[PDB]
Amino acid sequence: ELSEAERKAVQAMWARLYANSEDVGVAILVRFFVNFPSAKQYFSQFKHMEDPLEMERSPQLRKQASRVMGALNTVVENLHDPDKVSSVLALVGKAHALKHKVEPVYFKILSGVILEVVAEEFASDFPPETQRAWAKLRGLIYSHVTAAYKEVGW
Amino acid sequence: ELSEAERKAVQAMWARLYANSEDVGVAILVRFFVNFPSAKQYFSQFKHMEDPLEMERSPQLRKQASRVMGALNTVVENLHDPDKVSSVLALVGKAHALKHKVEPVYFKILSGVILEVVAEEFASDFPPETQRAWAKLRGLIYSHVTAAYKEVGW
Ligand code: HEM
Ligand code: HEM
Ligand SMILES: [C-]#N
Ligand SMILES: [C-]#N
Repeated sequence: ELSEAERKAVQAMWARLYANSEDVGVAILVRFFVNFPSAKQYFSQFKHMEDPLEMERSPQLRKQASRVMGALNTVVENLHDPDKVSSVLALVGKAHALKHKVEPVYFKILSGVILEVVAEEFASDFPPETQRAWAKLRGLIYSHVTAAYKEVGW
Repeated sequence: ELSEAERKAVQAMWARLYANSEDVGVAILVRFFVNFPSAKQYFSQFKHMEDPLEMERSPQLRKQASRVMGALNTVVENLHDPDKVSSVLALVGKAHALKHKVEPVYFKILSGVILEVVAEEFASDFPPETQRAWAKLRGLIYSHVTAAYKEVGW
């Protein structure tokens, strides 16, 4: 869990990010699929795409970006309610294990990608205090998602 | 395995990286450790470094960077001799499996990082025919390292 200052520093960041949630989610997923093509495999929509400029344009990927961003949104907006953050990531985890059958490690890879993009987008307003704050939310998603994978028996 | 055209493409690309192997290896390791803090954990000598400027400047992180580029150069310089590269990568696999006790997925994460660092530094000499070529070398490396981990029973 986080403080009130770390929570506020993360939400202020996410405030800007989510202003153009579509164009940010897309930069994230395109980099995820370019730098880790093994991640595409899980996606019947994208598994046959190699051109990154083709991914930027594709409507289904934009539909997928929104979907991730929006779920992340519910987490960031509820960091004050640890019963809410728990319950949301429980659901994301379980569904990714049971329906999507995704190897839990990719959540770690995706996280790092989210850091790289955020670090480029917001270089001039990403001080040490905010980096650590963001590292704390990363660890939070990861250990809640992995407990769901454990709970379901992976 | 790569064709004669794909081999030369990788080599012409690698000749540019390796012209300043220290600087490039350092750039790679630093991003690796920042976006994947859990990779740091493995290194007794770096697990407590947090400031990226502090890393660039440390002689020991420089030395480790020259060790990676050093080994990679031997793979790349020998891409005509597949028994040769098969041997080097298996040696690298078994060492990291048995002596360093590094989990094998970290090799995929590092390559991903190598691709993003190369894209940033050498955009001008990284056209789609080379992107495509480099991606095959990556798949070679990984499956020869996966095989090394399996041969040893991980
Ligand atoms: C921050 C972490 C993540 C969040 C919040 C997230 C969110 C979502 C949401 C909300 C959906 C749609 C609802 C559903 O069917 O479950 C979805 C679908 C999906 N997710 Fe994720 N996701 C995350 C990470 C990942 C990762 C790392 C992968 C593996 C590459 C992945 C693979 C998939 C797949 C294959 C689908 C189905 C897409 C389809 O309908 O074809 N997710 N995700
Ligand atoms: C194919 C890419 C890689 C190459 C060419 C490479 C090369 C090397 C070399 C030459 C050494 C020193 C000699 C030795 O003991 O083998 C070394 C040490 C080491 N490597 Fe790697 N490595 C690679 C990937 C990785 C990855 C992905 C990790 C994950 C964290 C890793 C972790 C380590 C550790 C913990 C050591 C020992 C550190 C020490 O000297 O105290 N390596 N590597
Ligand atoms: C991922 N969606
Ligand atoms: C790895 N050094």
